[PDB]
Amino acid sequence: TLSHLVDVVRRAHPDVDLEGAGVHSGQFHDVLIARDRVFRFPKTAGAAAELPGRVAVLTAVDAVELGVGVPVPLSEVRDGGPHGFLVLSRLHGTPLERGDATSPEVIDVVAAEFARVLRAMAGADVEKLRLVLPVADAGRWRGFAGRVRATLFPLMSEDGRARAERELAAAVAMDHVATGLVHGDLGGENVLWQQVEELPRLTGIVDWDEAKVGDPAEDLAAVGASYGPELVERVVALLGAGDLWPRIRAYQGTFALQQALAGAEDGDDEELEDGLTAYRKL
Repeated sequence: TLSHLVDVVRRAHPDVDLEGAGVHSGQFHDVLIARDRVFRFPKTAGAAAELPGRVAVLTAVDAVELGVGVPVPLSEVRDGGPHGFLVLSRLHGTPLERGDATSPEVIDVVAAEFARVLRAMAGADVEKLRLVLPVADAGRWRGFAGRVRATLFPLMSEDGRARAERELAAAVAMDHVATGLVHGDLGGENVLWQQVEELPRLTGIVDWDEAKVGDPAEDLAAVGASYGPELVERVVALLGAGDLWPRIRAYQGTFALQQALAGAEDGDDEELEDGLTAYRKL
């Protein structure tokens, strides 16, 4: 097929060199990663409704004015190829390694790069975002707990189950907050940085698949898990978000179960095993 998809790209985008071009497939989508450009090709008539969804999410997030790049639709969605395609900008930069992020001469700059984005996200017009983006569901953690018990509890030690029930409970116990833009997966791999005159600059954020109107504590939890307490304390201090700590820890206590449940539901055995290590001694 990919020579057809390449045929579609060469026909629509004659300039694009597919020699040494990234390729990421699936049951859902083929993606050609060119130099300046990404091409998403749905595989079924159903997955094609993703394309306007991706446009609408990226357009709404762009309209918030985060102060950092997000992928831009470079074309309209087109009905070329079997089920249509979308051309997005490619953002440049690299994830910050935890040791680079936390050096004493950069940790203040890194904290403020996270803070200025998170502040703009927390301050988004949620009345506008709610017409386009998903909204955090108040029942979300009760549902998640049901699935973790159905799917993962059998594979656990008794101690594993006791530990999981406490972590699931801290999440179910949170009152519902839907006051801001939430990226929803703001681990370090999704945040791109460049050295700008010898100091880190947060230049782009990618992978807006889980974006929603939600709780700003959820993205602080992810920053904390990727970079550790020294960085997230500085981000929280700068934002004046010290009231959020109990919610931040409740999100973080769910990250291994989130990983394990995803592993099971997605057939990724490494994620399932890695997620479950704290929940079985055997």
